[PDB]
Amino acid sequence: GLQVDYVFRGVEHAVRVMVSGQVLELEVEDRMTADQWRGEFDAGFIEDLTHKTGNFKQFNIFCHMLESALTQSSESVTLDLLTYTDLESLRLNSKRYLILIYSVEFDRIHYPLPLPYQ
Amino acid sequence: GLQVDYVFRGVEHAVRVMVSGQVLELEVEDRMTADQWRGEFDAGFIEDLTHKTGNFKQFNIFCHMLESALTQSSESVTLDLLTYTDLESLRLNSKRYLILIYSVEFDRIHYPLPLPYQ
Repeated sequence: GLQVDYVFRGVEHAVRVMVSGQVLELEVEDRMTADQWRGEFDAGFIEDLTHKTGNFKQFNIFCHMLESALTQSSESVTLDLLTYTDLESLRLNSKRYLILIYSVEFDRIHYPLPLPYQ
Repeated sequence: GLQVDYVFRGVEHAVRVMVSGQVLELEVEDRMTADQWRGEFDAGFIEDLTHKTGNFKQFNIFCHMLESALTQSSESVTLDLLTYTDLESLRLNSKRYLILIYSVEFDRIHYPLPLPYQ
């Protein structure tokens, strides 16, 4: 597995990704408050997601983009973490949405991954 | 209108593009033989085309990418001109297919524009 510290809106978070076969496991944790948001996504779900943005990606390609954003080893992919306030403005209430932002010359695509609160 | 000389497989061609409202006009000409291939595409057709590749583009964005490839002012878009031999291998007989090749970090997309022989 891969585990990195990543800063979302000033707050360092612990992020864990697990890719095993055709399923993607993701965990975001605020260590100070012990808050955790976790999501499980299979290849079918991911491809439905990327297709809906009009910028399709294979599941294995999406997972690599996700890792490249996390390790900050790629210039076109980045991460953000949105609350429920950010989404209803864009369109419990403890859910978070990890956004994979794909920025290239003629595209800016947002791939949203919903992470229920734990 | 825009008119540039562009080399396809070693042969310099004359290319003319005309964007007027929501229709795209394209002409490729071999001056030595006076051969011309011309295509007319409306915004609806272009968007059906880009959507089918899984990498959607708005009509006005597609036209700009097309011009950037022609003037060679962009690092992600390039052109090629395919005959009917190249396509049946990939899958009258005088038709040509202008391919807009979109190359970014996690995508390589081919947008094919069919140009009937004149």
